[PDB]
Amino acid sequence: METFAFQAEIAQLMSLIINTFYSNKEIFLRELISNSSDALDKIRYESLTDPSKLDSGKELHINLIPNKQDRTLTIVDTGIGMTKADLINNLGTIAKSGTKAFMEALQAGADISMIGQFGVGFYSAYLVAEKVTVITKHNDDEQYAWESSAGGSFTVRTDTGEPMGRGTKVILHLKEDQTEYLEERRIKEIVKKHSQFIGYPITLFVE
Ligand SMILES: O=C1c2ccccc2-c2c1cccc2-c1nc2cnccc2[nH]1
Repeated sequence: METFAFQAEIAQLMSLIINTFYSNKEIFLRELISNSSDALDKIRYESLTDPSKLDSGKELHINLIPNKQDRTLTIVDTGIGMTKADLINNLGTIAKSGTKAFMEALQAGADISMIGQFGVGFYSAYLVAEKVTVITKHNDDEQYAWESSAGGSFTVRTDTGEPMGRGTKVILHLKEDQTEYLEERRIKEIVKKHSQFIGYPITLFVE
């Protein structure tokens, strides 16, 4: 396991998301489903030029998996996935520029719910999660786990868990007071409100 320091801007945004009083937390799910939809659009479009890009799995879908025992909500997609260079380097560049634009928009009066317009909607996960684990597999790299509890740090390691084929899993280790996001009725309500027109099947698993 390798440990990395967040740069100052994204660290400040993570603190803002964790510390600011903001009741409309449910938008995290819309943001993660939108990210999954974008990752699925990316592999689908690349497959139109190279169909062998789907040799790692033809199915293009999004699954929402609650686990009350573990207190986790997992968003799984079979999208393009992320390489190690995406996790450490490329997304660090995006996190910096998107945070600077979002902070400029917030100081002006924008709402936390607009985070996805700045390309950093992933970070809305910290509205509900004390820790986020991202398991990912891109066709051109190995399976990796990125993880952070906001210490000013994150970790990256090769993942020895169940092999994924291709795509990303975002595991939300929920805060103690955010267990409503494990309830079937609550998840169904949020998906219907914010994500009813996503162009991939969204399966809400139950227990
Ligand atoms: O979906 C996203 C996402 C969306 C937008 C920005 C970053 C991420 C992101 C994501 C998933 C896994 C890791 C990162 C990530 N944030 C970083 C911050 N500083 C250094 C490396 C980093 N890598």
